[PDB]
Amino acid sequence: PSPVALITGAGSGIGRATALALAADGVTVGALGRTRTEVEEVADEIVGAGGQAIALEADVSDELQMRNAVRDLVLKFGHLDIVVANAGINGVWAPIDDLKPFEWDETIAVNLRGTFLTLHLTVPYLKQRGGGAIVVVSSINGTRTFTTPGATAYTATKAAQVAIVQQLALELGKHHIRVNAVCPGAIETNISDNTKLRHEEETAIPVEWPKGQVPITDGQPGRSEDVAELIRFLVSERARHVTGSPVWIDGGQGLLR
Amino acid sequence: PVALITGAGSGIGRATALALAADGVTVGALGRTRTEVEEVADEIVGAGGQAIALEADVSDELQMRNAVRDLVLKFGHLDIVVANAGINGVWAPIDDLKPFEWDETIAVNLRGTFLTLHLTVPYLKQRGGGAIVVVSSINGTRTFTTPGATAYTATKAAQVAIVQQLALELGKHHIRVNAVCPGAIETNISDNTKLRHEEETAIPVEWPKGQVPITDGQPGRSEDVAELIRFLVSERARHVTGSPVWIDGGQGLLR
Amino acid sequence: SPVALITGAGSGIGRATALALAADGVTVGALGRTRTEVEEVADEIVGAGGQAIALEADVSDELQMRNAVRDLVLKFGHLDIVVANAGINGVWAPIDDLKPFEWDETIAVNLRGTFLTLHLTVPYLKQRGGGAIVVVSSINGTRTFTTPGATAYTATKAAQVAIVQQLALELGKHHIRVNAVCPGAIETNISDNTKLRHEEETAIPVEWPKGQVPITDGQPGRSEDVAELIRFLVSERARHVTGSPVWIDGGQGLLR
Amino acid sequence: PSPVALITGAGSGIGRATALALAADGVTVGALGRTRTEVEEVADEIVGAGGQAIALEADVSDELQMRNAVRDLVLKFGHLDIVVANAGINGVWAPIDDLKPFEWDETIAVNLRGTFLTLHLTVPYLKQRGGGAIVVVSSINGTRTFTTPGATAYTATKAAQVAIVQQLALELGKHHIRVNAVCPGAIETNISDNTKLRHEEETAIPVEWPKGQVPITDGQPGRSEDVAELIRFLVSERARHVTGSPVWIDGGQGLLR
Repeated sequence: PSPVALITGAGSGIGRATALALAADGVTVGALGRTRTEVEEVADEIVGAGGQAIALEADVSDELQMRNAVRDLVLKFGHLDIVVANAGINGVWAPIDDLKPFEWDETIAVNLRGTFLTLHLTVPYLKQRGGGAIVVVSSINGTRTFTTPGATAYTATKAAQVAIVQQLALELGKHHIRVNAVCPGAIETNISDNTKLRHEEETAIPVEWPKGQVPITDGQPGRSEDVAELIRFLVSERARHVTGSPVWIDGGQGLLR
Repeated sequence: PVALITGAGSGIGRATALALAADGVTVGALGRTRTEVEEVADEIVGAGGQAIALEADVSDELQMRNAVRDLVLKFGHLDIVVANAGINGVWAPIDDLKPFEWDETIAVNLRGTFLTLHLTVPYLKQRGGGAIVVVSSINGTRTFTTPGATAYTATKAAQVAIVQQLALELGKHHIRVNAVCPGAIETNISDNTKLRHEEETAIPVEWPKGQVPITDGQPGRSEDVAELIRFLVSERARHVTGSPVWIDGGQGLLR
Repeated sequence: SPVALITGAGSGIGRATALALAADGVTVGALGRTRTEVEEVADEIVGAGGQAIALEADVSDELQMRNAVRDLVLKFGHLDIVVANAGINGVWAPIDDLKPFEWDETIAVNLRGTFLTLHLTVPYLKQRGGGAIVVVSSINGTRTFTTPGATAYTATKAAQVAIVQQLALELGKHHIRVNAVCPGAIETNISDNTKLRHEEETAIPVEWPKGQVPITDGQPGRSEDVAELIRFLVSERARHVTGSPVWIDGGQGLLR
Repeated sequence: PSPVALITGAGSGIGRATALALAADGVTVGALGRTRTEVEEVADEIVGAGGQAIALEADVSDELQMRNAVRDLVLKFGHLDIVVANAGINGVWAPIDDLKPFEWDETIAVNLRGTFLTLHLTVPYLKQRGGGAIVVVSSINGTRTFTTPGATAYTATKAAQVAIVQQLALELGKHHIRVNAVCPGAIETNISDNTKLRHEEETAIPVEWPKGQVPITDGQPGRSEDVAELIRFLVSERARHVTGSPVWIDGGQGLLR
């Protein structure tokens, strides 16, 4: 009765490392991403080590592509058990009056609508399967951290996410669906690191950390496999009493920023 | 002293317009429906103070720009923003909530919050400071049981995040940004004519002594929330910024 | 016209709070560690129009608290308003190096103090048929965790908020509102404490080239500021507010 | 090598489950409790199932006993790597004005002073050893739930515990010590079973849950083995980047109460 997971934003970072992690537990993985070739490459690697995997190309904020990806995946394997809502962008960070409506919309569409679409379309199958496990990947931003220069839209979306998670934990417990949130700090790259960041000087409260600001690793970002490991635990039956909890994975950086 | 208050046709918005006008604050009552805000403006001019009624859908760039331009062109400046406009939208099980229903709750409560702040911050900067309050809820902040209320929960939780980013971003411009978080006001907690399948989503519970401890039973008054906003946009609160405040008579802890 | 007990009233937030509450036709019992100070505020309250009494007592001591609350009901007949506001910073040190008595002392004053202050005043407030309580906490333990070696303090400030919320629900039917106040730096810098050791061992080094109190370009908040909020929270202007924390930090806290 | 753990409250419930869960990954265990015999059978069970354990009798509010127990464990196995501060008592729940100062003192001494003592004594050994992992078992009370009838004193100490965990995550990051808080809901017994509960009708907001108040389990409280599992995850290397975090294990309940 081998378990099935949809993992979004699987083409890289945490999503990718998550996909490997779970494949290694013999979870068969639907790896959905915005770029065919990246998601093909991870599905390949998974099959290369004798796993099961479909690459699914889709834009997470698009209703039709998503329905088509979900239907596709259930058809190939028969059931759905595990969902990781990981797709997100940072989008534009800029002064509240410089951030344009259309660029606000875009961060809301991928990060926020994508979460709604992802769940709406998968919850039916989970309900039918008799239960499963959901994790949505949020952030320290909007939960513990409010300093990332002009990141309001992102922040808004990331706070929304943990709220969705707790609402649904309750809605879905009677259906034996566990819903958790995972909140990373900087993974792989600096917290501030966005090429669509504009006008840092206006938004940043200036600050120097002579000894880094990620205490457990001595200033260094956490790594994709770290988040992977956590999601792997939370989607397993080892976490069978855990629902509607966030879990911060920031090496202490949340408490700092 | 000039205030823009959105969702000002009724409820908290109407009550805040009145309370603030009573402190001598020129009010720009803004709302979905013209006659509602005309009436609130009229009562204010009628009772002594200065006002103007502004008809805009809060999710709409264009109306909002006009609405803001017009308020600034009639009174000179901006000092206070109460971002209050919003909707419950449809509450339904996550699988029954439609994409377009989801989009509409986000459009009004979230995008409308963005736009409201997006357009008023330059004026508050020019004036050299001011006070913002965004009206959230116990939903998304303490309370996660309101049935199928996901989209709404989302927006309310988002707002508090916005408030804290903006408190830090704007502190140096002397703009204070706070979040007010009422429990049930006027109407009770789960009264929404667009609720579907409440059966399937509420976790069944009974409250023999009620679940608003301080008013043992009934919801709070719009004028209550108005009082809080009044305090929070006043000089009495000069050092308060980036704080949420729960006005739920304890209901937030129960639910 | 109603009566309020203010602990820690000899100075700081306490004093400011006694003053502002007077300036509202509120009769104050100023309770402090050291009489010279509290009779000094009480004197200033009287003859400047208002009713007031000074009370000497240590919050962590059962008998004195029982004593002094008795003494304040006798003189004015009732209690309407308690403001629990007495604390020490106490010793801040590495958890490694902080000592049991030092730890113990910060629990006595801040935690046991607050339990006692409410233990012996709730009953009169119920009898009055309702009133208002506010407990003065801190960004420490609520939003802030970098104050070097302040664990003990942080423990008690965090417990205060928990207490507020528990009793807010327990005392709702008695029409007693219960709220928290959580100041950032007031009058003084946030790591300013003469009983702090091994700062460099404990503190994560950080430089704030432009301050870390946004609304003030980096100057600590003022006692009157906090007082004003307390004054709001005890008035009937806030009839519906109970079981809530309110942060008064000028944004620091989102920052520390 | 083989790491050494100190688990306090290892007599029964979560502590005993934890000791066994830890021992199963080959961790050496100092099982510590108030009553010698309870921790004798958890030690003796691990030993002769292959493990290494020793029983440590101590009152967690007493400096000298705690110091000696901690010291014994280091003398026996040479180092300390893991610490699960779990000892705690419900104490007396009563109206605020009914609750006697001495019985207030009792709850603080055991719950709070016992946490300080547990950490103060163990931390030097973790430093010395060059790293390690700590978890304090707090509760949904004081963090999410505030309705447990007149449980003020208890609630107060649990909320302090999670605040300490965060200070200490920051203070000990550079020393490579992770410190997280686990907050279970009801486990083994209902949320409200306390023989020293007193005037519960005067303190409860009356409430009825026709379908129960713990979603993921159709109203039943979680198992000790559940909490142990979380603790096991959090003290291992699968959690290298997690520190400073609460985690709720309440099957939804904390969101209800």
